[PDB]
Amino acid sequence: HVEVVATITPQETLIQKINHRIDAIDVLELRIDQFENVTVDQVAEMITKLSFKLLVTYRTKLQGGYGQFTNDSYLNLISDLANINGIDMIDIEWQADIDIEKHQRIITHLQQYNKEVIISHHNFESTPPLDELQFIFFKMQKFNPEYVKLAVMPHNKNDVLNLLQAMSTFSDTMDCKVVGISMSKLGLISRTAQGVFGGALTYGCIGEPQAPGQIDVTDLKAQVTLY
Amino acid sequence: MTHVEVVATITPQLYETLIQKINHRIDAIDVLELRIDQFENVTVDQVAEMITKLQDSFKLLVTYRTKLQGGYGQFTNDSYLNLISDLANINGIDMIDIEWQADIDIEKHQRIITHLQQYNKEVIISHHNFESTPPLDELQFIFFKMQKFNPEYVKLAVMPHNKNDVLNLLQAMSTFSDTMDCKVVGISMSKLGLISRTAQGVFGGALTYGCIGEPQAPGQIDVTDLKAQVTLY
Repeated sequence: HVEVVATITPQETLIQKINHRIDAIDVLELRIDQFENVTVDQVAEMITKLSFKLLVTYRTKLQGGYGQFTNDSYLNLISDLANINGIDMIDIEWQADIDIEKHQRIITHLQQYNKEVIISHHNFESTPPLDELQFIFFKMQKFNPEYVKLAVMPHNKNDVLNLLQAMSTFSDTMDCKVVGISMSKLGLISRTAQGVFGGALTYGCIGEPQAPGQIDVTDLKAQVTLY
Repeated sequence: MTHVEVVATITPQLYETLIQKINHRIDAIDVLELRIDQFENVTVDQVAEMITKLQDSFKLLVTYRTKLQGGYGQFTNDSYLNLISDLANINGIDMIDIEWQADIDIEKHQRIITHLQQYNKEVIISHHNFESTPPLDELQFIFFKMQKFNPEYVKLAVMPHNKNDVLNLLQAMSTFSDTMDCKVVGISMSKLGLISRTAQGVFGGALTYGCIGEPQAPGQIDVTDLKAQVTLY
């Protein structure tokens, strides 16, 4: 079934709002890229301050995030994140010009620490043709991660169906979990009916949308319950 | 977002709660669909009395669904077309539903449709397949032939067996929407196809069907919730 993720970007009242939606949350995603000079120590201090799996995500500015870290400092942060026991899922970004081996090295390491890995790719500018979508999913699942995630910006209805078709076909073949997101309200359907098409994770918000098209996890939960 | 119209399907008998249930949902109903195939020997006079018995807040759609298309209507193909054709004399009707299928007398069908339209009636040509969902190309072809009669709406309901069947139905309707100068209604039945009913407006659909009490077709939900769903997308 589809798990509902609540995306947060902290730095108490937020704990007030979380426990409020505790029944709508299967996964809490602690975005950390919004802190300057983040350390695993700081992260670990935040987590210990928090029924749902815990996902830790560092989104590079080069992918819609606010994170300003080199490929090396970023990669090492991902690897170090593995030490925190309270972390169940870690998000590592993908991009063709990536140092494959190194990535595969960092991923196997995270899994060695029993962390669920989510290889992700974002494109806030447009939605690649179906074949390219299916392809990007392919490259990302080559590192045999727990989840493959692909968020893309639609410009028309077909961009939405294409994202849906790609994820659907994928969930029908691969032994890997898939996460497809067509951003904006135009793509809201990808978020609410994610389970219908084989999707394993759907992201909502805890107040204000953390990404284009997200709705409150309380509503998102109600929706996922319908389909 | 979107401008889809929510339709409420009812299948009453010749003979109050109902009329009250309808008024309790007046803000969720853009169109009231009065099915009439559930009437043994239903007559145009009987229907007209029911229509009068029903407001000004919504359009009136009368639909005789033949058994060969998942309905209860057992009327011959001739008693059918004469019934469909005589529904034009009823002033209270805004929309009429006429069925389409491969083995149709094209000429005869066009005559009835032109007739209904000349009587100021919007026509909804529909096709139902409760068995499966033809391939994408097939779906599009079905929409292509139905719009050949130049109705106000083309409606195609199919039964999915997988995710692709749902995507094809959605694709066919969306492509029809970007090109044809005619309103389309695409429905992928059962729970598997529910997304087609709720996000109907996102992909070009003009109508989405719901119920007041129990589902009148596989996949329907209350019009109040459907209304809320259409408002969300």
